[PDB]
Amino acid sequence: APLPGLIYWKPSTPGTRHKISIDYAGLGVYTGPPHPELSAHVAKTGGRNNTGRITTRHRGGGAPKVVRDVDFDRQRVDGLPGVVQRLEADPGRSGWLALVKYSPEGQLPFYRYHLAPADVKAGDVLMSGHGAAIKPGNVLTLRDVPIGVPIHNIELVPGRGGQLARAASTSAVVTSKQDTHAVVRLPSSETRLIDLSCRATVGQVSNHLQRSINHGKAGSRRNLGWRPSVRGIAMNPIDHPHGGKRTRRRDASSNKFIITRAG
RNA sequence: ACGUCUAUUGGACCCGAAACCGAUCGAUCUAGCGACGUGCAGGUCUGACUUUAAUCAGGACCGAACCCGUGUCUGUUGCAAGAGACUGGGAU
Ligand SMILES: [Mg+2]
Ligand SMILES: [Mg+2]
Ligand SMILES: [Mg+2]
Ligand SMILES: [Mg+2]
Repeated sequence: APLPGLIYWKPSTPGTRHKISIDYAGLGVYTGPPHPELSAHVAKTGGRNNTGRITTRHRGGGAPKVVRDVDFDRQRVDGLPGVVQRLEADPGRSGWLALVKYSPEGQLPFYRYHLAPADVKAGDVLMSGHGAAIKPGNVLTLRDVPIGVPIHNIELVPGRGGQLARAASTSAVVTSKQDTHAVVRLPSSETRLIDLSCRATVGQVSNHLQRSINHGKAGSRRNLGWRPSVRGIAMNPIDHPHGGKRTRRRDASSNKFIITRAG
């Protein structure tokens, strides 16, 4: 079944034989480097902490890391009409961002990066507040969003920004409205109670094609900063003992907010 | 008490381990990572863009610079405490 926005690489040689890549014609305005003041150039880490030893394994190498200042709260852009100039594709996240230009009355116009919902066309105007619309890309309080409409970029403690349901093609659903709790189904089929003063970016995150993508060769996934793994049974007993246990911290403070676990 | 001979504690007739415990120095060899910079002759095939036009992709192919070391032979206090010759593998 050919999806429209995927480049189906022809089997010319092994490696590009079973390779599927996302077309940048579906996202027509990705073209352009990251904005020169919304982005910096930070050194890559390689998986090593401040000591210098490896903490996370199988990481390192690849393209120069560029970091983008994505605004996950939209607190200081409340009540401001922001017209989306273009959509951008960052390699650091599964879902892609959306460049938004805000023109306030007393200040010169500026640009901000926010996560892109499914209904951004590089022409839409986004609005955030108590009185905002129900069209996708609006940030509303959990009280102002309906029951059963998909939402994303959810906060846990108000004023912190959006931390929940923000990967590619993911969304959360509000199913109940307890006065201070508001039971919400997180994308792992887990119900969590999120305070009503928290905010939800209404809509659904883009990059649904993320599941259908296929790096056909080791190099294309190695060039993303992923060094090769090694199986446990391929070693001597000193390195690994080769050749069903729940690991969440029990007696935590967040047991009170969850009704069912990740199903 | 002195002298001699044994005995015990001491390293205790002498020489000889593999060791164990601490805390110095070493990534100028080598393994990984990170920052900056540089290099890849000549051709061949396939796909795409634009064409009055001095553009891109493929862990593509043959092949020098370059990287590695498959087989055989030489060498074995050797030219070399791991080299040489000819075949080889990769070379956007
Ligand atoms: Mg005596
Ligand atoms: Mg040192
Ligand atoms: Mg050769
Ligand atoms: Mg050959």
